[PDB]
Amino acid sequence: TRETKVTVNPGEEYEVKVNPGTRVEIQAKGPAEFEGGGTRTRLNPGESYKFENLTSQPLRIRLRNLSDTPIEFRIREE
Repeated sequence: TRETKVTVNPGEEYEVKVNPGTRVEIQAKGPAEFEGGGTRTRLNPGESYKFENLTSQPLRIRLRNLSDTPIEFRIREE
């Protein structure tokens, strides 16, 4: 288990990698949009998005900054 932190500029995107059998969680410091697993989710400030890789293949979760200012994402990997 580990954590890191990334910053995304308005309009820009960032991918979060998850390994098979593992899961991740992203907490958004502001409005954000997520894509993965064929689904989409948007967060309010303070909220977090969870994803679990139930496949045999590596997956990636899309981050998008919906705000007018740079957004911080707290990235947790389990």
